[PDB]
Amino acid sequence: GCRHVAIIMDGNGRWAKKQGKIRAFGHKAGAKSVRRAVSFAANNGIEALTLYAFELFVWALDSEVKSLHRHNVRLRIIGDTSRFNSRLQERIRKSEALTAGNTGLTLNIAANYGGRWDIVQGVRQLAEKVQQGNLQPDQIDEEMLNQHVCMHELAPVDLVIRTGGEHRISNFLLWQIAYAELYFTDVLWPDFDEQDFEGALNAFANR
Amino acid sequence: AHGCRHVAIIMDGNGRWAKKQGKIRAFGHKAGAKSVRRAVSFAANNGIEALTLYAFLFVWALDSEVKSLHRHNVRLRIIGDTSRFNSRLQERIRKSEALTAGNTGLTLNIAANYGGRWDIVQGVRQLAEKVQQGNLQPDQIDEEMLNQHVCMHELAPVDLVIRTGGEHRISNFLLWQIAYAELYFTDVLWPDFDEQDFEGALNAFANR
Ligand SMILES: CCCCCCCCOc1ccc(C(=O)/C=C(\O)C(=O)O)cc1
Ligand SMILES: CCCCCCCCOc1ccc(C(=O)/C=C(\O)C(=O)O)cc1
Repeated sequence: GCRHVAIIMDGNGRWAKKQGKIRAFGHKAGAKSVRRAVSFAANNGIEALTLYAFELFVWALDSEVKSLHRHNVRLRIIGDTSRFNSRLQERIRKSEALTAGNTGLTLNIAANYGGRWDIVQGVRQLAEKVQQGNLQPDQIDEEMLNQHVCMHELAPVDLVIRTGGEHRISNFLLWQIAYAELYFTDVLWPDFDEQDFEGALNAFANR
Repeated sequence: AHGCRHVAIIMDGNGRWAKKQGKIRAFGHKAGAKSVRRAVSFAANNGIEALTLYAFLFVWALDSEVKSLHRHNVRLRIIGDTSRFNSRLQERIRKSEALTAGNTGLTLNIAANYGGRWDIVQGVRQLAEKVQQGNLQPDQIDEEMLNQHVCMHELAPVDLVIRTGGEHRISNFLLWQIAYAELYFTDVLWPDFDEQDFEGALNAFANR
């Protein structure tokens, strides 16, 4: 019954250091874990999967987009990409446009995202409307702010997973997690595998 | 030493506690009120600056505790949407706030008809009002600004959120305010949650 899973993918640095290796090695094992979690969600009928890594990261996704598209995956980047270079912004817009019509798993990749930023960008929009005389203070309600925060078109976030041992949201989704199950595991992101993902889905199923 | 200035607690488990012992709901609420007094005293004696309680006619007959709070030098505040509350419910709240506002010990915030989303929304409305008066430009609105308009912005940031009763969600409780907070869930039911359980959450925040 779990429709939308968000993951705070923490522990790449600590994993690398445990393996006696440099940071980049953790990243490469992190990316393999990303692919495994994406495959697992698409195989198990999850509607939306939202991943928060806790420009270089987005660039690496770029070469995977053709393969996501074949898999009927809809890709979106959420977060403030407005100071990214224009070449990268255009590559992001093209990948989103390429997959926007896909009807399988929606994969949201947070890039320079903050939950408070997300709320503020939606408040800014309402503020522009009030100034234009197009809305009244008294008309702003939860429903309306909801319509201006990221992911408002998707199933509500049902489950948030944080790997890596910390017990904090760290300014990932805030508005969107009002009623979500929160599942924290000490497993580090590169080790987080199908069995760990299923274990989290069980916690939800028990709720 | 523990390092929390501000602890918030989702106090769940009262109903389950009373059921476990074949008692009706009201006996749980009552054990739960005893557990509130205990948590309040414990916070006041362990140098916490602020304790924010979300209970998950509660507020009413609770007037009857305001004199006792005042005698413990606790500053009382109600957060939440009380604007559609009964005549004078609103007045007795205001006088309770006024009476204790000079207190210098623990600040105790009691959520009454509170939701985290509503909290953000009221702050957004204060901001929209100022835009409409021509006082505020949309592009001056940043996080620091909205932060100044949500409940409790003048108190230390929330360091730690405790939720008793075994569920692992926020259930709409502080959403903006808990962006950086430690989250601590215990299966202990609210009426059983005692000083050593509170110590255990604080020491967990200190170690983590
Ligand atoms: C740190 C960057 C991580 C980038 C990983 C992006 C997620 C890609 O996940 C995938 C998941 C599945 C597949 C996959 O199924 C590809 C195919 O089925 C195919 O090419 O025919 C390919 C990629
Ligand atoms: C009805 C909802 C919960 C009721 C408690 C509201 C807050 C009261 O906090 C208190 C904290 C400490 C004390 C206190 O010292 C009480 C006593 O010595 C006593 O009741 O005999 C009393 C109240």
